[PDB]
This record gives sequence, structure tokens and C-alpha cells, in this order.
Amino acid sequence: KVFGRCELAAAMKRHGLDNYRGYSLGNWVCAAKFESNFNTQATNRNTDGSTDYGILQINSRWWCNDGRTPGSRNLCNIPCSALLSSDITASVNCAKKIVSDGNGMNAWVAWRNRCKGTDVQAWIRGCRL
Ligand SMILES: C[C@@H](O)CN1CCN(CC(=O)O)CCN(CC(=O)O)CCN(CC(=O)O)CC1
Ligand SMILES: C[C@@H](O)CN1CCN(CC(=O)O)CCN(CC(=O)O)CCN(CC(=O)O)CC1
Ligand SMILES: [Cl-]
Ligand SMILES: [Cl-]
Ligand SMILES: [Cl-]
Ligand SMILES: [Cl-]
Ligand SMILES: [Cl-]
Ligand SMILES: [Cl-]
Ligand SMILES: [Gd]
Ligand code: NA
Repeated sequence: KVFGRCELAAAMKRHGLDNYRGYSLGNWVCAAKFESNFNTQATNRNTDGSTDYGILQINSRWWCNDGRTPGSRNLCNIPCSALLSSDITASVNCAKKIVSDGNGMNAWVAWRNRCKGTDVQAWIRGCRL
């Protein structure tokens, strides 16, 4: 599913991601835009043989099982395919674990390079949340 911006913002808010660990909703929407273009089915292979999955491009090295990242962990306790669903619940729940974990939203490279330090409220402007 390719979410619209305000659609995604509403779903993230409903699932408690807004202000989670102090990161306002616009941070999460901006991250999703630049990680996946709002597309739940996005996948991208990393140099190390892991893959990033879903609207927040969550990695199989640590967070989900894809059966093809030998030696990896599955800290979200999910198949990586769960991160591709039209329902973002699994992505949100796993993102909550990631962002609690040490570097906060710097875990998401596109957030660090394209969202951090910017007017992120722009990403929810105009929405009825
Ligand atoms: C901030 C870093 O710690 C992030 N981290 C980088 C890699 N770490 C480095 C280390 O933990 O020294 C090694 C593996 N790490 C072991 C562990 O955490 O117990 C599991 C994955 N972690 C879980 C987490 O950290 O919440 C996510 C990625
Ligand atoms: C193996 C190293 O990770 C040891 N570690 C070195 C420093 N870590 C590095 C990191 O976690 O990336 C940073 C702080 N660390 C965060 C965490 O782990 O959750 C908590 C303390 N850790 C607990 C543990 O790791 O079992 C002991 C020391
Ligand atoms: Cl929308
Ligand atoms: Cl915001
Ligand atoms: Cl694996
Ligand atoms: Cl594990
Ligand atoms: Cl933080
Ligand atoms: Cl990570
Ligand atoms: Gd770690
Ligand atoms: Na894994």
C-alpha cells in the first residue's frame, strides 16, 4: 500500500508513534517519506546481505527474520514480510523498539540526512489529526 501523507500521519498517531521517545509526528512522517516513499512494500538490499523492509525500512540484521541474513537476530519477533503489510501495526511496534535502543531516530539514515534539523511539522501541515 502506498499511503497518502495525512493518511499515514493519522495511522501513526493512532498507533502511538507520535511524540514517542520525544519524536514528534512530523519526524516519523518525514522518515517514512524518505525511507520508503510511503510504500509499505518497499524493500532494499544492503551491502552486508541484510534487507530493509517496509514503510520505515527496518533491517533484517537485528529486527526481523527473512531467512536469508545468516547469523542475524529477530528482535521484533516477526517475519520481515510482516513489515510489508498494508496494516502498519508491525512496523510501528518494531520502530518503537528501535528508537528506544540507543541512537534514537539516527537509526534511520534518511531521517538523519533529510529530516533531522528541518521543519518537520511541514509533513503534517494541512492534515486533520
Ligand atoms: C546502539 C547500538 O547498540 C545499536 N545496535 C548496533 C549493534 N550492536 C552494538 C552493541 O550493542 O554493542 C550489536 C548488536 N546488538 C546487541 C545488543 O544490543 O544487545 C543487537 C542489536 N541492537 C539492539 C540495540 O542496541 O537495542 C541494535 C543495533
Ligand atoms: C557488547 C557491548 O555493547 C557492551 N556495552 C558497551 C557499551 N554499550 C554498547 C552498545 O550497547 O552499543 C553501550 C551501552 N549499552 C547499551 C545496551 O547494550 O543496551 C548498555 C551497557 N552494556 C550492556 C550490554 O551490552 O549487555 C554493557 C556495555
Ligand atoms: Cl492522505
Ligand atoms: Cl511535527
Ligand atoms: Cl536469517
Ligand atoms: Cl533474536
Ligand atoms: Cl533521542
Ligand atoms: Cl538498526
Ligand atoms: Gd546494540
Ligand atoms: Na534477522
